[PDB]
Amino acid sequence: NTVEYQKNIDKFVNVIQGQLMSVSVPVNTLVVDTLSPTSWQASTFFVRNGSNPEQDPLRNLSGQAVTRVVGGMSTHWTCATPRFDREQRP
Amino acid sequence: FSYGAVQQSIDSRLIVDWRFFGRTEPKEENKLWFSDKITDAYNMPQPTFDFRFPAGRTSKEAEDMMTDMCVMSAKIGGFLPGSLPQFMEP
Amino acid sequence: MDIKYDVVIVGSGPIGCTYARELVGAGYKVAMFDIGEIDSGLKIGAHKKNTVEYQKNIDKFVNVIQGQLMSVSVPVNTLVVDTLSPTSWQASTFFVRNGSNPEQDPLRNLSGQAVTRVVGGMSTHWTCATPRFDREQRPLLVKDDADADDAEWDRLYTKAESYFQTGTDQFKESIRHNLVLNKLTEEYKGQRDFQQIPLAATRRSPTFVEWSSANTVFDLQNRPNTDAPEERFNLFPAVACERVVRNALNSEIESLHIHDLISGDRFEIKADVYVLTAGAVHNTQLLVNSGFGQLGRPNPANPPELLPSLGSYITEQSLVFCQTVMSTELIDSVKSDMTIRGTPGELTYSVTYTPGASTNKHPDWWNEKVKNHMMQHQEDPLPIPFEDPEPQVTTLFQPSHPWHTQIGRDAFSYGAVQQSIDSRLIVDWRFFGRTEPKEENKLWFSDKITDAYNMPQPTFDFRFPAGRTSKEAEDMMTDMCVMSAKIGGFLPGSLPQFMEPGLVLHLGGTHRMGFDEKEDNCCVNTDSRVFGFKNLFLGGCGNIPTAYGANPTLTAMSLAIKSCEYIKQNFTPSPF
Amino acid sequence: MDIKYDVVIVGSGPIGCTYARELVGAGYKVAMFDIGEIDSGLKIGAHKKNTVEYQKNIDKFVNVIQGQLMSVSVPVNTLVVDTLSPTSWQASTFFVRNGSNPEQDPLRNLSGQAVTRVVGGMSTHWTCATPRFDREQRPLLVKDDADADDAEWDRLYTKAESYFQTGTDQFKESIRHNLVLNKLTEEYKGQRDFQQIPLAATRRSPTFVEWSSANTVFDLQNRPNTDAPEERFNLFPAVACERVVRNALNSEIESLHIHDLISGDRFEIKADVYVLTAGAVHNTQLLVNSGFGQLGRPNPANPPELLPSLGSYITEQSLVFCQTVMSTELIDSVKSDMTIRGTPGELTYSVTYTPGASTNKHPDWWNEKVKNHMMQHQEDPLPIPFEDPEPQVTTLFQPSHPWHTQIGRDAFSYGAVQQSIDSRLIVDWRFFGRTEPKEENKLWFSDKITDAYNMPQPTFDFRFPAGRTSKEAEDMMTDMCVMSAKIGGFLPGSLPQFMEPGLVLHLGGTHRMGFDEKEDNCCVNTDSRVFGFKNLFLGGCGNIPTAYGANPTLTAMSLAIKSCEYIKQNFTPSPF
Ligand SMILES: *Cc1cc2c(cc1C)Nc1c([nH]c(=O)[nH]c1=O)N2C[C@H](O)[C@H](O)[C@H](O)COP(=O)(O)OP(=O)(O)OC[C@H]1O[C@@H](n2cnc3c(N)ncnc32)[C@H](O)[C@@H]1O
Ligand SMILES: *Cc1cc2c(cc1C)Nc1c([nH]c(=O)[nH]c1=O)N2C[C@H](O)[C@H](O)[C@H](O)COP(=O)(O)OP(=O)(O)OC[C@H]1O[C@@H](n2cnc3c(N)ncnc32)[C@H](O)[C@@H]1O
Ligand SMILES: *Cc1cc2c(cc1C)Nc1c([nH]c(=O)[nH]c1=O)N2C[C@H](O)[C@H](O)[C@H](O)COP(=O)(O)OP(=O)(O)OC[C@H]1O[C@@H](n2cnc3c(N)ncnc32)[C@H](O)[C@@H]1O
Ligand SMILES: OC[C@H]1O[C@H](O)[C@H](F)[C@@H](O)[C@H]1O
Ligand SMILES: OC[C@H]1O[C@H](O)[C@H](F)[C@@H](O)[C@H]1O
Repeated sequence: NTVEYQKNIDKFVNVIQGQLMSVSVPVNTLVVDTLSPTSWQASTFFVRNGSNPEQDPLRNLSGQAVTRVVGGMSTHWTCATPRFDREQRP
Repeated sequence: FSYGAVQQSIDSRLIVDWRFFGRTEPKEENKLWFSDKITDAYNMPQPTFDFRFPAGRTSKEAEDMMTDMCVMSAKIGGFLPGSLPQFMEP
Repeated sequence: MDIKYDVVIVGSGPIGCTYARELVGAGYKVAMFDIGEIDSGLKIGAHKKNTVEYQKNIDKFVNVIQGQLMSVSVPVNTLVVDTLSPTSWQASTFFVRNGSNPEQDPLRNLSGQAVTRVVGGMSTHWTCATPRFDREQRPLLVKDDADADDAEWDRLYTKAESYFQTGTDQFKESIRHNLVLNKLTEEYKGQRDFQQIPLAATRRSPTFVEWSSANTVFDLQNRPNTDAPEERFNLFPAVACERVVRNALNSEIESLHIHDLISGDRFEIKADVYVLTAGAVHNTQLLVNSGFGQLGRPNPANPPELLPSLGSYITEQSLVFCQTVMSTELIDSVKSDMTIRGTPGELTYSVTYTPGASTNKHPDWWNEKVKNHMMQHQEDPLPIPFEDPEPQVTTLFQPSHPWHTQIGRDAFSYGAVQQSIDSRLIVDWRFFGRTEPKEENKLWFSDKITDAYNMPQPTFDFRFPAGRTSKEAEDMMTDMCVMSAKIGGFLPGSLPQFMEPGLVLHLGGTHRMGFDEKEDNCCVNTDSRVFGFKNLFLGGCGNIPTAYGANPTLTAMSLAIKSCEYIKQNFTPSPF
Repeated sequence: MDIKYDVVIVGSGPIGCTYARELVGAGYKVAMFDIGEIDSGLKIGAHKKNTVEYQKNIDKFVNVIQGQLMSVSVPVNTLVVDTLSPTSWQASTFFVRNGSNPEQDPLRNLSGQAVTRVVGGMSTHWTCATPRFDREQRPLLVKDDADADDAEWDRLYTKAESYFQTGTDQFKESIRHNLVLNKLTEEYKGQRDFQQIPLAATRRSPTFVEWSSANTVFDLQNRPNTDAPEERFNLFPAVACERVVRNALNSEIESLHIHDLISGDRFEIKADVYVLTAGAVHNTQLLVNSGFGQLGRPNPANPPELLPSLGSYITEQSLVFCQTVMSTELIDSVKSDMTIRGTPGELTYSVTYTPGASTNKHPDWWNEKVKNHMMQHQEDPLPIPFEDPEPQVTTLFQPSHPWHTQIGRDAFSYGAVQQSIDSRLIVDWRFFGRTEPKEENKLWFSDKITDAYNMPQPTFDFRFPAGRTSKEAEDMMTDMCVMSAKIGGFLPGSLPQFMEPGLVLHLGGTHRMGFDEKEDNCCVNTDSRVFGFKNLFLGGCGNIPTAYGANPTLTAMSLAIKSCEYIKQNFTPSPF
């Protein structure tokens, strides 16, 4: 709800991304084998960069994230508010 | 909440997005749990997921849902290269 | 090299080779020239995928295809690179760089169109799918008599299928192939028919297929030789054919002008009969360089003298593509006859079936393969044997689904190939649309710009026609989405998409056939003879004047067979 | 195929072919087997880049290279794909998929190592750089007499250069080549020397180079033939050589076991002399499959019986790469002798020079080329002619810069090629480091896992050594940054980087040479004879036991020449 974001709405994705903090990131196993020989080089895929060694990467909700700001996720959300029909509703 | 570098090539007036959202059967085995050793950024038990989309109706519906988006979106225009039909990160 | 031949053939692709097979066989003294060189091994013009190594590493063959597809027309590049160092030489304009074609509008191109200049042409790398066209896609050879027209095509297609060794059962023993084929049959029960793609190929073993090519049609060995002591054939590679010379009457060709690329020398060659099978693009180039049609940017106020339809009414097919990952239901079905006891990896583990058990869903051969894989590779989570061949499935074009389809695993992959997902789970989907011929869709050649061989540069002016062509193309995409979903979800990175215009390499109608030059807007008659000329014949997919979706080569060959009938009936071979 | 030959050679690459040239020539009855097939045209084993089409489209040749580099050892993939549809079959583990090697640690691999199985081996696609090694990079052939050692290498290298037709002036008439060469000479005045890369090649015209290959060394035609009526040679492609058979003494080989890949049959072949030139990887594979060294994961507590250094002390070079965009100063220098009057595109426009003018910075030939380009292409903003050949520049390895360098434009590009920036402005930079031999750096072969030819799967255990190897590699990167800057800024998308370990394909020391098996930790003597064996010889870069930075093939050939001296002095050819 700023005049600037509604004149440049293509930029708002960046606001959303900057307050979605991933819930559970598995241990990374990407091979980087083009480091210079002088650089410190891992022998294992050890727990690095806030990854969660408990998480199976194949049984995750990798895209799950949280927002810690006053107003929560409603400071960035799409504002769609449908009712549930009987079939979806407790 | 765009999911890729946004297109500049094609006029924005021509672009329409399609998001279809499936329902997921509740199953006991699909879990959110918290580590007794690992902690998050606020020194609280680290969240860990053990999740797969259920077999059966959840999965059949999800794939029928993809097909439905293909069929319906075609009534309005062809896919935008770089935003082809896809499932998003769980 | 002689002065004088009975017949000269320009190009050694499978269509050139149809002409050689027929005319060498009928006793003519034949010379064939190709701009490209012999580079397929000792079998000249053969398929490059017929090595033991490529069939053990088929994922690498895409690189062979890419290394001999040379783009037809590349527009001027306008990409901004603004991170050069300040010291580097930096353009002020987007000037004509790197062999781009300044005549080409980037928005009306067939960017994916490419050519192959090697002995055997494109048949040294092609997929080998050879469907017949049904009536709806096919030009008439007989007017006003459909059963007679049908009979003639059946005669010609039967012969063409023998020359190519087309068959429909080389993949019958593949689990994956049958898995897919049977699922689709069952889902479209009473609506559509599925079968193996007709493939020009002979299986040599469970792990090796001898894919057909130009060599299969005609082995391209110089004659006479021991096997053919009364035949006369010479193949001259690395010779660029530049021009056919018209007499003043425009009733006969008098010579073929050639440039020997090794010596640099230019010559002329005399023959009774001239046959141009240089490809849909390069036939048209040679003709335009010879005074047929119009050179340069089209100018409707300056009408061409000869063959005014040349280069117009061009067609190229729309192509949609995706891959899928086999469904869990389908995979579990492969092993539905197995009784499993114990835990894989253990001494007690047992996978069994009964050979003949009435309630078995699969043949014993299939259950044997599955049992053995599962017991011999108890670390592998899939029931499909490692060397199981790929599916080769189609539902052929029909009025209700007016596209051709090829479902399986094509060597010509379009992205870095996936290593993450097991290859046994992957199935490719290609659906091919038909394109209405329209006068305004053109291939033309620059009067100023030249290509790598110093010939007039090819330029496209093409858009998919509005109307049925476009409606069908988009219905075709939807159809692939709907059908592919019956087998499994899309493979991330191979999502449904249209391919670059012309990547498909099914260009037609650049020198099209018809009964009457004026009424049918065409260049050659149903014997493939150029109107007005006694002794000039065109062969190839440029001859096809209709909107077709199936792969055109078998059709083009069938037309060349008919052309060769005319030649044999109208020209006498020299004495030996 | 006969029962019995004088000499059998395993592999048809340029090292196999050195053995054939020497021994066929000396009158031996020779059989040569290759696992791969003839696929280079009628000149068997020749360079695939010697077609008119590839030299008109050299940007496409990378695809030919890629299509015959088959990775040696691919670790198990662990990429997460979590956007599959819920219906697709989805793995629970990262299981052994798609021909990966479960023995391979992904963090101690030569991931870029690959092999080529075609007649002529890697010499059908290689760059053709053939530098000599200076003393610092080179194994001793004479102990305790440096001038004598120098003399012997010079004798052998001179011969090897003739077999390959090495020269240093094929690019002397290139503006770009000279532009670069001269600038570097001037900037490192009195510090370093620059020259043309020595290249195994003969220029045939201003636009065509006949690149050397195995065919150049030996034409690979079966003999006797008309040209060589008293020679005896047979080449058997599509034959996998599996094992050499040792006698019980471990003093002689008694047969070579082979698998004919077309028939599927296995045979044995008897010869007086056995030569293995299968490549640095596959020589070691064949040996290990024959009871030399140790099969399986290394086990220092179970010492091998024979050749305990086999597969250890392996070396592979570090490789750094970038491209640049020619500086504005350099480009303007090309045309510094021209007087320009008027505006390009106009009737008055004039570019002139004086042919001999004392103050001219360039030779008349150069100024003629530049004047003509500028007047004939007044729409082009550059002074460099379109068909100007690429630079081919080096400063060879010296103690003060202990790397080899190649500056110009290599066919083996490493990314989608740029179309945006004019190709005339682009120069590539490759700097090649030397790697200390260390016992712990290993190539070994699985006792369980097999490759595509049912042979023990190759597995690497490699890291660049700490110490000098690593310090030098990083100084080498810095050196490329510093030197390349003298010519122009980096090309976006080709920024300075180390390449994937082993992409360089300069693997050495897998069956290394020395004077004494124990003291020098080696497998073959300075005649390339396997210790203890009367009639088994190894050829190839696996023989090289030192840390070298220059391209190894000419060195390996020089060693094979010396090996063939021994063979000629110690074995009598059968009667004809
Ligand atoms: C991010 C996002 C979210 C939604 C949409 C799209 C985008 C990209 N679109 C959308 C949504 N929902 C709809 O119904 N329709 C739409 O079109 N989005 C989801 C929606 O945004 C959420 O469902 C909604 O906010 C949930 O409300 P809530 O239950 O109030 O929860 P919040 O996460 O918003 O706020 C919680 C709040 O608590 C704080 N916090 C977290 N942990 C603690 C602890 N330990 N102590 C104290 N406070 C805590 C957070 O900081 C947060 O502010
Ligand atoms: C590349 C490709 C092509 C096909 C398939 C897939 C791939 C990736 N798959 C395929 C095809 N067609 C089918 O029916 N089904 C399949 O599954 N492909 C198309 C097919 O490959 C072509 O339709 C067929 O070869 C055409 O045959 P042709 O008319 O004989 O033409 P070619 O292009 O093969 O050969 C022409 C020949 O002429 C030479 N040439 C060109 N210009 C000149 C000049 N001026 N002088 C002398 N010679 C010339 C070429 O060098 C070439 O060899
Ligand atoms: C691919 C590559 C290679 C080189 C350059 C660049 C490119 C991209 N550039 C280059 C090289 N070397 C130089 O000195 N300077 C250059 O500028 N390249 C390396 C060079 O290409 C190799 O060093 C050289 O060929 C090695 O020669 P060789 O020892 O003869 O080995 P090859 O690998 O060429 O040939 C071996 C041969 O044996 C066959 N084979 C393999 N295993 C078997 C079995 N079991 N039985 C039978 N035959 C077997 C292969 O098929 C192969 O043909
Ligand atoms: O990708 C282009 C190719 O796709 C498939 O292999 C077809 F069979 C070919 O005919 C060609 O269209
Ligand atoms: O990229 C790998 C290649 O780079 C260059 O062409 C070298 F000359 C080759 O020897 C090889 O190392």
